[PDB]
Amino acid sequence: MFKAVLFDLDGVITDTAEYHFRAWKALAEEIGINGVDRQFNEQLKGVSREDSLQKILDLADKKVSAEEFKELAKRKNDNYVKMIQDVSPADVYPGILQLLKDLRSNKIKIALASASKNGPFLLERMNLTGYFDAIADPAEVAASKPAPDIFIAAAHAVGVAPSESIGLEDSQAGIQAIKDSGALPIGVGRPEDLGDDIVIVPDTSHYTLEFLKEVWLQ
Ligand SMILES: O=P(O)(O)O[C@@H]1O[C@H](CO)[C@@H](O)[C@H](O)[C@H]1O
Ligand code: BEF
Ligand SMILES: [Mg+2]
Ligand code: NA
Ligand code: NA
Repeated sequence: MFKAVLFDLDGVITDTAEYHFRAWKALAEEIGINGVDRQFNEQLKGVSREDSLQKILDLADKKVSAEEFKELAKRKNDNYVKMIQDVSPADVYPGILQLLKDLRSNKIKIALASASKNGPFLLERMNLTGYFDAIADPAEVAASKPAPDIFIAAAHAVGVAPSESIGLEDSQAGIQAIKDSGALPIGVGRPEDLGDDIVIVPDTSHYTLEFLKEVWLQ
């Protein structure tokens, strides 16, 4: 049986992928880049703050100074952090709280494997911190998603091999990171976005311990 579940945060635990999208789009448009639409944003889900800004600048083949790059990333983060102040337990996605409870009852470790430096704050907003055995700090890894490092780190932090773990993700970059870690990915979203080569569920209510078992048994 699997011994850990490695949770992405944004778009898996709660709807904060939507807020990242809205904040990046606002930022892009301030600098005259209009290509950050929902389709493009699939390339930003699960990607670090700095890598995200760089992808936006590349979309338009735009160079900015190092000083401006720093200011832009800070501006978007400040906006995003204001947006999320009112996140509460009511914003936890369906099925997620009950999954955490069921995992703990079955002695399955729970680790966060988010690309976001805002992860700990969000878990606190949602009263979820006590469910997590570890949080892999995305600032500690040498390589961010789609590199597997964050998922490997999350597994190691709870004393479990990646190959005995399930990873839950909503993003192209994160699915690739899970694959390359050795963990088993179960995506949430559209196969049109995430691929037809892993198990994908349409919404998080499908993330039950019963289903994770159904999938692991195969
Ligand atoms: O700015 P943060 O909260 O540190 O982090 C990151 O930026 C990306 C922007 O695309 C999001 O998609 C990530 O999921 C979120 O971790
Ligand atoms: F979207 Be995850 F929190 F990197
Ligand atoms: Mg995500
Ligand atoms: Na449930
Ligand atoms: Na139950």
